[PDB]
Amino acid sequence: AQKAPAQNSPARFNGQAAYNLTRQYIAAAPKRWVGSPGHAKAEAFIKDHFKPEIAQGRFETDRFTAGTPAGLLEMRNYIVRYPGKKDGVIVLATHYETNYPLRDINFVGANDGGSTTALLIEMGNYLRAHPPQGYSIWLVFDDGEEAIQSWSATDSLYGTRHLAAKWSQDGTLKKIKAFLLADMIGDKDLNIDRDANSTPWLLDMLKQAAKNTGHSAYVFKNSTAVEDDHLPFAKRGVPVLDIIDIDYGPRTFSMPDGYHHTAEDTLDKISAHSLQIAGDLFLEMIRLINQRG
Ligand code: NA
Ligand SMILES: [Zn+2]
Repeated sequence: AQKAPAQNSPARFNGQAAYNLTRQYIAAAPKRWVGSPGHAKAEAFIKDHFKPEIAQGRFETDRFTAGTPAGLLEMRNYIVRYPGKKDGVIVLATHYETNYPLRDINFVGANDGGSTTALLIEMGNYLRAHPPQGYSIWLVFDDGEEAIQSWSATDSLYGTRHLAAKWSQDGTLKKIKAFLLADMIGDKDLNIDRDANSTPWLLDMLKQAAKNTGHSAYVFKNSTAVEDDHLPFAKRGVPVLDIIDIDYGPRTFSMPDGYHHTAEDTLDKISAHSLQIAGDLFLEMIRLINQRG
């Protein structure tokens, strides 16, 4: 006996739409540090792109007061739910704000936050049109990922430390099959680093997803270990994967970290081709996680 084979293939992710959304997000809210009017415009942009989910009761605002070196700061995570047909949740996440210490330069985070906020908005468009047939998919737009003063275990990851604690306390973490973080994947010169902090079965699955989507040339050139929004989940036993390109721009004596955290992180540094690859990988990861069961 056997299942009847499916006669239709899934719709493809729209990378050009994700690129256009990045341009629109940067136009609407170029500087987005916590507390600023630009941050509020960024939040309005996200909400304006999830009106159906808001009307359906599938959009959550998770507001909290963070203790930071700059004092008490209000932060807001946003969670958009696409319920599936079986119990269990795949979370896709991105940060959406820009660095507070960079508030007085023209830092707009086009790749760093912008491209992945757009990626997940486009994922919402995709999932609204093509509802998930396996696990639920939840989209997380997290606040306060970047250090308020200087990166450390206490000054970073405010939104995900809060969200991981909230979901631990209420039992939600038990349901998470995988937490998939998108970070800095609009880079015109794209290669996803192999993050040793990510869960091995998810790293192996991303290598398989790249094979399946014809994108092996873009995955795992460099091996490293990344401190990012997946750590508060990983430290509580949640399977995590950081789909990140941390090698952003040419490293030189004067720019030892390339375009990362400089005013050169602009829209001319990202491409629809890279966002297409990223979205293809995310959709294939969802299929493979569903298959793993
Ligand atoms: Na790169
Ligand atoms: Zn950053």
